[PDB]
Amino acid sequence: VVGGTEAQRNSWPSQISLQYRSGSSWAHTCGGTLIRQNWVMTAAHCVDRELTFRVVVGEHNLNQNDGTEQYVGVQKIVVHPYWNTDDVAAGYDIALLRLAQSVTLNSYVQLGVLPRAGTILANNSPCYITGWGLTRTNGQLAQTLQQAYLPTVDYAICSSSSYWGSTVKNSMVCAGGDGVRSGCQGDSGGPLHCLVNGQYAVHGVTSFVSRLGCNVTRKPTVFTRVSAYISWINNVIASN
Ligand code: NA
Repeated sequence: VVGGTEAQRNSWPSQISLQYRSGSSWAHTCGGTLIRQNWVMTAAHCVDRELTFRVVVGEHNLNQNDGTEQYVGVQKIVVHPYWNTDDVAAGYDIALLRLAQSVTLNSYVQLGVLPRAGTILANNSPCYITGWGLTRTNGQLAQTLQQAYLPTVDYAICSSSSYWGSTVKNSMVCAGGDGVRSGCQGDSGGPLHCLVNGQYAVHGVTSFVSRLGCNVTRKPTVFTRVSAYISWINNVIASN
């Protein structure tokens, strides 16, 4: 997250860190949202590589013991069957991860609330992106979980020629684009939390930023629209 602030430890208890095994270590690669005690929602592109993945729930500082983490292996990966890694602009950038164990819920570990199917936010709706991604274009991962205020940019604006044009689809949510605050590499797969009738819900799964940079004016961060995928999500969990 570029232009973020450090999240309070218990603000976003559904955020997870998706990590891969790297030598004798683990490396953060993406975010995710805990949606059942044994299921995480992330971006399909995050699991393109044939790596050993683990999820960390209750994570705050990637580099320090928080005293709240639970570490769990990924047992099964179900990518949207329409995802094409050579075509992120087509959409379908969503995957579900079945965890090897069910995690224990507490003020640091909670299920993310998903929107009702078909919900579309009004332009300029209040949302926060969260994650440990780069804090500058071509920078480094954050140590502590970051949040940035990124209001939505509706489809009609976001798909206009000076924004993303044809690249954005109605199956996506755009947010931000102010040239200061944005998602960045390593935030992919995590949540966009939007405040609706008093409750935050996870409306987005972070998908992409511009090839030119993370915080680029009129290139808002682009997210998979969760409310387009409720039936898919429910079908995968029920059949797995
Ligand atoms: Na930690």
